[PDB]
Amino acid sequence: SKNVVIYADGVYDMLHLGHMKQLEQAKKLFENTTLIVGVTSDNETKLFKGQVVQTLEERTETLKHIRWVDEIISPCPWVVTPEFLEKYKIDYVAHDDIYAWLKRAGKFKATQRTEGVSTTDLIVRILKNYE
Amino acid sequence: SKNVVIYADGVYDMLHLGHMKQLEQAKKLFENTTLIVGVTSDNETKLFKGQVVQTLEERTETLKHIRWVDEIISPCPWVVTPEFLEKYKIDYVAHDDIYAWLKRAGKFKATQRTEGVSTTDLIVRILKNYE
Repeated sequence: SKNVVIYADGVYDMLHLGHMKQLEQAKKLFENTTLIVGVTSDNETKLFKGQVVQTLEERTETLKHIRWVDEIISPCPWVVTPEFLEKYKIDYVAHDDIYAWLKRAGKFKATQRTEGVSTTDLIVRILKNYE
Repeated sequence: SKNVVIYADGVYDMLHLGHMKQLEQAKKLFENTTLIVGVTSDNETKLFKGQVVQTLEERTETLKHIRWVDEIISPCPWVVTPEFLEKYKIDYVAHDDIYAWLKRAGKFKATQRTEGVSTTDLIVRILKNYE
């Protein structure tokens, strides 16, 4: 029906099939969507999450090539606020509590986390050929 | 103007920014294109190229998520033939000789190879934090 604005955020470090399937899921929550993807800054990722392998510019440039991604906010705020949802006219936030206010507003949509061949799975698979 | 059919083939093992930018380049050779991507079989890749880390199904499923990819032939033939170009109505083959017949026919379009953060670059970068 009318176009629905979906917001998903994350680090998207070392993007793999799992992230890709999660972005696809967010994109297909309704039949007509705009999927906005937020990419966290390097410093806030290091402060709150721990290490980050790829810079903001590399993580964002990679997400650009992904079919489901309609718009990117890079860097994105670390914490979603109601003012943020209003400013970008976001209808739903896709994630896989601190998010209780989103559920209270009907704006929380869960995606799944799926398995991908992560970078770690690739290395393990290559190395297993050597004991 | 009229829609132009572009064919690009490869292994697309451990897809990274470099492959992505090359697929983007192929897709944007003309203003209206259909980009067909051929994905080589596991056995022929092992025979002719050497090892392959990801299976055909994993390499193909990853390419599916890439914005520039309009169609995928998986597995694709290892050698492009004129009969293949006719059967799929391919106007141009994008690559980065054995391809002399393609240039003679005006069907050869070069893309670039660019740098991406390959899996090897990622590992090196992570490990450099330890001597």
